Amino acid sequence: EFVPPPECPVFEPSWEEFTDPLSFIGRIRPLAEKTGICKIRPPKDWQPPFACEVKSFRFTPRVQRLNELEAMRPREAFGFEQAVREYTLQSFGEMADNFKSDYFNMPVHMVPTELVEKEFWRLVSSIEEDVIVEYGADISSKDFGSGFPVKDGRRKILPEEEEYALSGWNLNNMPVLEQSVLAHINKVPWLYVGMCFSSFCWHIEDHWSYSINYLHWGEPKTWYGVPSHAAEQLEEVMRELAPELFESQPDLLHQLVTIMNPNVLMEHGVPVYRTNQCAGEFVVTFPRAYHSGFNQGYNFAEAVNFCT
Ligand SMILES: Cn1cnc(-c2nccc3c(O)nc(OCCCC(F)(F)F)nc23)c1
Ligand SMILES: [Mn+2]
Repeated sequence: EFVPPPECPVFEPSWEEFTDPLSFIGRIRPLAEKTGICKIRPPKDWQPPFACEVKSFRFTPRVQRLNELEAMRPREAFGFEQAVREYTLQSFGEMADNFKSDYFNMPVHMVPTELVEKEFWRLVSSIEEDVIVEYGADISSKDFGSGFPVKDGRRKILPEEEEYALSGWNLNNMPVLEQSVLAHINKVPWLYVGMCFSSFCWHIEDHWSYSINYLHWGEPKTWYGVPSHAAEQLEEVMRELAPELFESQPDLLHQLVTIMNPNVLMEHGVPVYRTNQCAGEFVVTFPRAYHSGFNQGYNFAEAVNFCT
């Protein structure tokens, strides 16, 4: 059965260290760049309100077949495996909790994170059991607003929430403009509504950017990270073991299907670290740090690429 990778670093900044995100990330860099990902727990009294327009939040999540890659005599009428469904935040959550409690035969919060992790990787490699989930992924914060309060006049901000609209840890206030000569000659956060087993495969960011992720609420998001010094090692293991039909694809396309059990990387000498990102916690990914993960249950995350 699956062997959990070692835990990535977790930082608990004091109020003083919490003042400036770029300064803090710069200070922790000597350790965190050696693990690829790290977790940051804000001070206990730092609790931004959830600011999305919830009544109008409607979306059609994408369908994910956990074993699609291992499952490569074509099946009868392939391409029509699942019906299309639109949800609200509420109806997706009801669907998500029902799925998970039915799958594990227990209340959703009683399922151990280690068990969901073990079962996720078993299902990904299983050809006898076909599990299909849904992921509200890559929803633009322009659509229904950010999960953070924003002083753009589209939604009311209470006085005690203004500090969150102005916080440097509000993902809308991260620097996103890369320096270039072209910038003189001449992005917003994305939202992720997860359910149990919904997942993202191994990838790095465009321009090898940093990224930061905040889990607004819900069950944890489980991460795996590889430090940038092992990027070529991971890419070589992928080339050796990925399906030949996809081996020659450019990286931007190959990264759509680069699912790989962390133990396979670890067996080939790739350092891998893990974490469970819980509600109210940040995950930072460092430049060219490969990362992948899956959701433990119904949750809501916001992410953006930033530059230093
Ligand atoms: C484009 N992109 C760049 N980085 C990511 C990413 N970075 C950190 C965390 C992520 C998380 O939690 N979820 C997803 O969901 C993406 C959907 C994937 C599917 F459905 F196609 F398989 N992406 C995350 C996405
Ligand atoms: Mn990413």
